Amino acid sequence: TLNGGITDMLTELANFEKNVSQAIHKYNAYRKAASVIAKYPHKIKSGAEAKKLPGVGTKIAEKIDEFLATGKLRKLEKIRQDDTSSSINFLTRVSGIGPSAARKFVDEGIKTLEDLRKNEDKLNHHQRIGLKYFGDFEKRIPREEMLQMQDIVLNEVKKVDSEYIATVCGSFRRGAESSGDMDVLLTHPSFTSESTKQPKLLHQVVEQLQKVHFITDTLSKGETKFMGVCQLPSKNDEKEYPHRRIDIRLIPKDQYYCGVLYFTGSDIFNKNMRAHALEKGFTINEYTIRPLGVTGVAGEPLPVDSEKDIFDYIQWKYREPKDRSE
DNA sequence: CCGACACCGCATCAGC
DNA sequence: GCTGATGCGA
DNA sequence: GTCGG
Ligand SMILES: O=c1ccn([C@H]2C[C@H](O)[C@@H](COP(=O)(O)NP(=O)(O)OP(=O)(O)O)O2)c(=O)[nH]1
Ligand SMILES: [Cl-]
Ligand SMILES: [Cl-]
Ligand SMILES: [Cl-]
Ligand SMILES: [Cl-]
Ligand SMILES: [Mg+2]
Ligand SMILES: [Mg+2]
Ligand code: NA
Ligand code: NA
Repeated sequence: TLNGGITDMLTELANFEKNVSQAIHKYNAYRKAASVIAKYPHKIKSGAEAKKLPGVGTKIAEKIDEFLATGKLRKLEKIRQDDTSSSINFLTRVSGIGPSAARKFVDEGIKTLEDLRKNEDKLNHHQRIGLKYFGDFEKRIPREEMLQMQDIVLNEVKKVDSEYIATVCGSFRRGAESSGDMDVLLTHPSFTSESTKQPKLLHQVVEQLQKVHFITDTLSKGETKFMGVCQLPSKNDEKEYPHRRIDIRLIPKDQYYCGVLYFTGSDIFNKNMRAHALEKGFTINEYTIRPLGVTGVAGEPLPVDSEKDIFDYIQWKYREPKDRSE
């Protein structure tokens, strides 16, 4: 973090545009800049120097000069002191409360953790659980704990059906020393792009994980995506571990590589790679990579037998997971 | 200039 | 009930 | 907010 000060500033700006301005493109613009700057191997000495990087334009360049000179940004100095913006940014930290619900609550006089707690009847299910674990979800997960969680999930999944294959993706697969949550990609031979010869595939696993008291709550649950909460079991007299967010995605067995590519991320890396694909005339999603006919319509799925294959199509040299943390 | 900006699952809603 | 639009995941 | 054509 040679340019931590600058990347943080950009991220704060990004969050403001997203949560308060509800301006998604400005949000992604700031995030892109923060990203490219974060991997820049030098201690930025000026905005001009930064403007050389792709994604950093005139505005961010001037902002970087202000920052380098004063150590702060007036624009943010202001935003920080605006109560409505401050309340809004805060409420969006609760899982399930977005920019819209956040602004709505602020309109109704609900702007503090305290307020949220005394108005649970005004929250939907997800938001209710997000509030419950507000503190816990703010904590990072040491890789060591991810390893223990991985063991349980794979072993429990195995027990349900030896034919299940559970892979931990997200930041964990990228080699991070800490993770915001645990993301699990799941496959089973009975569920392919061709057919679903067995129902309740995801349910059965969620079921088992709940039985062994690993999954404590559910934020949302469908046929192929589970979003919930889990906790590692603690020892006698040992204090309890924090509750953790867990995402489970059931993907067609024959679309594993596109699935693992997607779920490994990062989200910004996928955004960059998917944009490059488009420039190259392809479209990539968690299921497949399809060509783009002049008419704009996507074509039939191209054959894929490795993450690398996807990279080859868009003429990108393969990049290891550990190098996709953009 | 100015249009494009990655992609999609599940919860919840309004209109029918 | 359905379907389409929106919010949120993120 | 930034970019390519
Ligand atoms: O906007 C998104 C969000 C997620 N994803 C993919 C990539 C990401 O790495 C993966 C898992 O989502 P998380 O939100 O769990 N992020 P990640 O695991 O990378 O980091 P963290 O440690 O915060 O969980 O899903 C996208 O493609 N787009
Ligand atoms: Cl925008
Ligand atoms: Cl600042
Ligand atoms: Cl695939
Ligand atoms: Cl597809
Ligand atoms: Mg994650
Ligand atoms: Mg996740
Ligand atoms: Na630039
Ligand atoms: Na939130």
